This record gives sequence, C-alpha cells and structure tokens, in this order.
Amino acid sequence: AQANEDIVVSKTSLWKEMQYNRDITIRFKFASSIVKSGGLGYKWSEISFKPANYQYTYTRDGEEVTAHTTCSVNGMNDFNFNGGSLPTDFVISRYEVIKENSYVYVDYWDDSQAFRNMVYVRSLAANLNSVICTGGDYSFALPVGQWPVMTGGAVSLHSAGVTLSTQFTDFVSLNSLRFRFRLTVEEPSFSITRTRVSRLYGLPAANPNNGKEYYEVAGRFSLISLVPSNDDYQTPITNSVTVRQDLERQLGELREEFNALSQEIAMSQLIDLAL
Amino acid sequence: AQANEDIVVSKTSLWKEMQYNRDITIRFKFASSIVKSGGLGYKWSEISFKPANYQYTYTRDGEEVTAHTTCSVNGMNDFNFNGGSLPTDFVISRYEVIKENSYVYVDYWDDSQAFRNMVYVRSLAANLNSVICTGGDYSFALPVGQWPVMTGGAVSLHSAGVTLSTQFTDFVSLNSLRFRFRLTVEEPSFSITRTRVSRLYGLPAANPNNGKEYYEVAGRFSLISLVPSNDDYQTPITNSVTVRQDLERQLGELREEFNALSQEIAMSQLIDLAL
Amino acid sequence: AQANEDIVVSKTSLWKEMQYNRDITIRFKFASSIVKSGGLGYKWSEISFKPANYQYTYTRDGEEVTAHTTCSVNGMNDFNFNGGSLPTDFVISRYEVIKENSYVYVDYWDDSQAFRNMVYVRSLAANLNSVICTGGDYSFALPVGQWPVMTGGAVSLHSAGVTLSTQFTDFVSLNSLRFRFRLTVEEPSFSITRTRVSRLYGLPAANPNNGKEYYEVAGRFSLISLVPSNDDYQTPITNSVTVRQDLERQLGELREEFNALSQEIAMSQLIDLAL
Repeated sequence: AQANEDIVVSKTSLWKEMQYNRDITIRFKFASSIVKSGGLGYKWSEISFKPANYQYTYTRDGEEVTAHTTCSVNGMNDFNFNGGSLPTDFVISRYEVIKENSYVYVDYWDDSQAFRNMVYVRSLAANLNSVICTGGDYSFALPVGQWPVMTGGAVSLHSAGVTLSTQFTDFVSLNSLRFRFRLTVEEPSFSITRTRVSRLYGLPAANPNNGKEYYEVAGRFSLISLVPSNDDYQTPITNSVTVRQDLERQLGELREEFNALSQEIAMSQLIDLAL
Repeated sequence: AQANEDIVVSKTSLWKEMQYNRDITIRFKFASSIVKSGGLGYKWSEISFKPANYQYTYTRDGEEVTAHTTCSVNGMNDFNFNGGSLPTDFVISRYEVIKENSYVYVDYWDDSQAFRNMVYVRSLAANLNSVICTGGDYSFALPVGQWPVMTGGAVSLHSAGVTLSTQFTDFVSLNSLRFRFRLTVEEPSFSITRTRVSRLYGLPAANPNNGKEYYEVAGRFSLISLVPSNDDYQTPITNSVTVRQDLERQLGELREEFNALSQEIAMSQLIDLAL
Repeated sequence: AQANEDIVVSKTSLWKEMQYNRDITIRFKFASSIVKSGGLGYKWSEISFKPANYQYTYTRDGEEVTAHTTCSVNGMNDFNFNGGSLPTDFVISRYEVIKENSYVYVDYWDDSQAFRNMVYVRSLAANLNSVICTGGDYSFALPVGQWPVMTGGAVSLHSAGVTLSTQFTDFVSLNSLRFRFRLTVEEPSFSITRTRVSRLYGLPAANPNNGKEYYEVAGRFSLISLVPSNDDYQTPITNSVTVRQDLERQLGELREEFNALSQEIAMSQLIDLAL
C-alpha cells in the first residue's frame, strides 16, 4: 500500500465513505504576548502565550502540498516574581510556564483531498514522533541599570490523542485535525540571570522558538470521512471577518482620549517652553 | 413515550433522519461591560452588555449531562444622564437598558446525542416557562464624595420563537439551539440613588445578575436532524482562534505609545525629586 | 426557461442536487481605519482598510429579498510621506492604496433558497459587469496650520473568478459566495492638497466611498448544491461570539492604567488652582 493511499469503504449515489492514510510534516511555532506596565519600565504586566498560525509549503513524493498549522497551549501554570514595591525594582506580575499538567494543541490542515470537504470523521488515529522544545533568551530591556535575561528551558513533547478542530483566522476557516501533545520536563532549566531565581523546570513564554523558524515533527494519520461522490464539490474556506466591532469602538474611543491627553501634555510642555 | 427519547424516522445507506425530544435546564447568565472615561472619575463612557458564556454540568434522570449556554441581548435602549459639562459632576454618557422593544437571545448546547452532528434541523419547537430577572446593586466608585449606587429594575422574560445558532469561542465552536425571549416591565423600577431620576421601568446593564451565579429556566425541545447512521462520526468542536490580528497590532502600538508617554511623565515627575 | 430557476438535476432518499441560477444586486461598501498618533496631532500612524459589512433589502421581480454583503481588500500597497522629523510637520507613517497587483473580495449572501443550506457547491460560475470606485475628500484635522485634504483617486473594478467563503460577524454566520475583482487604474489620480505629492494613481484608503451610501454592481450566478430533499431543514446562521477574551483583558488593563494616569495628571493640574 502507498504511503498516501485513498480508498473507498462504501459508496451510495451522492455520498461515499472515503478512507485516507497519509504522511504529514507538522511545522508549527509558538508565539508570545508581552505586555509591559507603565511608569518607568521596571514592571511587566503579562508574559503569556498567543495561538499562532503558520502556513508553509512542503514537498510530498513528487507533489507540492501547501499546509496551514496553528499552535496553542492549555493548562499552563502562572508564576510571578516581585522583588519590591518601589518603581525601581524589576517585577513581573504574571508569566506563563509549561509542565506535565499542561498540554500543547496543534491544529493541522493541507490542500490535499483529505481536507477538501471534511466535516465528518471516524476511525481516527495517528502515529507521531516526539520532539524537544527548547526556550530561548529574552533580554528584559530595563530603562536603566542591569539587563536580566530569561534564558533556558527545555521540555519534550510526546504524542497523545487526536481529535478534530476548526482553525479560525481573518483569511481562511479550516476544518482541521487536532493533534495533542503532553510534556515531560527535560534537564535544561530556565533561569532569570542577575536575579534570585534558577533551577526550575519548564519552558518560558517569552522566546519559546529559540530563534527558530518553526518546530518540525513528522507524522501519519488515518481516517474515514464523508465526501460527495462527485469529485467537484467545494466547502467554503476563505473568510471576511468583522467580529468585535464593540472592541474596535472601545479602542477608537481610547485612542481619541489618549490623543487628547498627549495633546494636553505636549501643550503644557510647549507653554512651559515658550518664554 | 419517554422524556428523553431517540427515534429514527427514516434511514438511508449512510445518513438517517432521527427525532430528538428532550428536557433541558437552561442555566444562563448575563455579563456587563463598564468603561470609565479618564480625567478625574466622575465621567463614564459606556455601560453595556457583552455576550456571556457559562458552561456547567447538571443531572438528568440518572445521567450527568454537561451543558454550555451563552446569553446576549439585542435592541436595547441607550439612555444617558448628564448633570453638567464640568469635571466634577456625575455623568454617564450612555448606558443600556432592556425593555419590551428589545429581545434576549440564549444559545444552548449539551453533550448528548441531539447535538453531536447537528447541522440540519426541522420541526423545531420548544415549550419554555417564563421567569423574572432583577437588577443588581452597582456602587459607582467615585474618586471623592458620596457613592451613587444603581439599584433596582425587574423584567419578566417571556418565551418566544426558537431557532438555531452557533456559539463560537476561543476554545470551542458549537452548533447550538437559540431560544428567543421577549420582555415585559414589572413593578420594581431601577434608579440611581442621590440623583433626580426614578420610577422608570427596565433592567439596568450595570449588574443584571443580582449577584446570582446564574438564572435558571426549564424547558423542552423537539426536533428532527440529519445524522450519519454510523454513530461514530464527530463534527469539529474545538478551535484555535487568531481573529482580529490587525486589532492585536493596533493594541500593541497603543501600548507602546502609552508606555512611552508614561515614561516621559514619570521622568518629568522624577527630575523634580532630586534636591 | 427562467431568470431565477431552481432545477433538480438529481435526487435520492434524503439528499438531492439542485441547480440554482439567479440574478443579484451586489451593493457593497468600503471602510477605512484612520489611526492618529499621539503628540500634537501632525503625525498619523496608519490609514488602513477594514472588512466592511453592509446589509440591505432589495426588490426582485415581485419578490422582496434581504441581502448581506461584506467587502474586503488584499494585496494593498503601503505608501508613506514624511515632511520632517519635527512634531510640527504633517507626516503620514502609512496609508494604504489599491492598484493592479491587488484584488478586491466581495462576499455576498441572500435569504433565498440557494443559500439556506449551501455547504457544498460545484459548477460555480458568474457573469459580472464592471463599475467605477472613486475616492472622496478626507480633510486632516490639523490643530493649527493649513488643512491638507486627501482627494481624488479612481479605479475600475473588473470581474474575476468566483469561489465560496464564510462571512463571520458578531451576529450572523453566512456560507456566502465570494466574487473577486481585479483592478485597472483610471485617469483621476489621488492627491493630498497643499503638499508635494500629486499625479500618482490608485485609490485612497481615507474616503473610498466618495460620500456614497454604497457601490452597486449587478450580477448573475449559477451553481449546483447538495440540499436535503425535505425543503424544511435550516442551517445555523445567528451567533453569539466571545472571541479574544485575552484581548479584552489586555484592553481592560490598559484602560485601568490609562485612567490612573489621567487621574494623576488631572490632580497635578488641579492642585495649582488653589489661591
């Protein structure tokens, strides 16, 4: 049997149960959200994860296959480090770490025949190989003084159950395959340099990629889906999203008031610099 | 005939028409969005509603059924109250109130068989019982002076038409059932203490829940859906959302601007503290 | 024959293949996002496009049909204009323009039968006529100085391929038809007045509607869709979205910090009015 088979286990007039058994190259990537509190610059608000899309195009056995992957994390632990109540001590209100109790979700999609009209799926199963995700080096750019660097962190992702999901984005909506990963803490630990914290396992949520373009893991998946017998039917993929108009309005009002305040401030500095 | 039946009104080679007639306990909940303008703290920008999720797990007749509800409002009336044009007068540029002209929407979903692959439905109907919803007690936190409190408001929710809908979220996407509700004013009227306004009907948007963990209304729904005869197919439920990336970018630019302005202000405040 | 046909090209127990061929009135609309940087008010951070919803109701040949149209743009170029490094020169960090290399997407939907349970489509085609899109006059509200006005700009929208799409919103979710448009620059150019920029082509992202209520283009489409033979099945349309809760949380922290800073500024300014 080919590595990229496609078989029919039942076929009525309009519908047909098509089996698919195919190899895949999941190339995903974390993405971090860094919110820094105001004042001088010595207090950071959040260092968390954001679901991250990554579209690529790889080579199958004489075919070019475009893909779309989306990495997310669930059940992460919220740590924090506060060394003083004054505006000049380095503090991080809340930063996220990954351990055993957390999980790493990866939605995957391709331009192949398996994902063209997939809305129903049974007999789902996959053979995935394990990889090692290592964190990088994030230099907290303080206004003045020293520059602590959050450096280190290694954690091994192991295959787990598989499910379905939907990758929503501002361009495409994809009925996609959801691969789960569990975590086993590894030897390289992450530590904030020039600080009283070190030798704690996990992965940091500042620079997980470690300056990499992606994390690669190869796999195979096997399912049975409902596809119309005619191989010309198409399910809507693209999107045109206008969600959270109330949020857009809130942001517009905030920008208006912020421009008014900055105007008032620079006017106070202009009158105080017009002698 | 049972209360939670499951019938097969037809069956083809792959698909099947199934009828589902089931009892439900809609435990829903509102959620308010408050926005406080800058300046001193006597001026409020908006007090509105937001679509509010609530997931839970209730006992059926010997089954534990996990449920998921999402409330929302439409056609609400935007009242205002301005005591003057000064920084020190209490003013609320806009706050939302629920009345007869408006409608309340409640999306409902469960982990039962009626919802697993529900994409098509007909003969939809439900017999819901009416309830009462009373407003809360929201104490406007003013910087200095007395503390006005929005207190009162009671409206009875009457059952109306039933339809389908979709509960999108950052975790799950659900093909759900949409109960509609109309409103009738009641005797308890809402009013702001220490203010020249009172004896006006409706339900405030500051605290509708009245501190209740949820509002509860029982119901029953009967319908007929198209499901695959093989009860192993699964429709995609989970999500990994990255919608409004342009909005994320705008928020990042606004954070950068506000951090730079706060750093400027803090430096200008600290230069005067070196004597 | 008919202009609004509905044919049955095949039929089985529960499903069927229907062919719909209908005339339509695509009344779409552009929308701009004008972000103004802080400071004094001479510096503009960005002027971009945003996907624009517009819903209406128009008269077919004795039928009154409700419709919904969502415009978007893709591949738009980013131009910039800096007059100096000072706070007092009129600078536009970025404004978006449309040209040949770019494309305009229009997702279209009606309440007619062709869209009631459309999830699968084949033999999709369309005949569209060309229209003209022209820019208005966006006067930049400079606090002091002259008044630059971005004016002009005209482009011819020529039809292109048709596909499927999904219009998502905070209210409705529509499995819609995606008409694509390619562009050819016209003679009327866009120019900012009292400024050293003119005789450059494209469409300004400032006021693309030209003060109009919509841009109307007639059309006709033909397709072949899979529908339940029982013409009573309904697919979920309405929504209740709670997406980007983390973004809402970041915006709320931003608002709290901004209110605290504004309170500090206002107390600092009020303490100097006690004589």
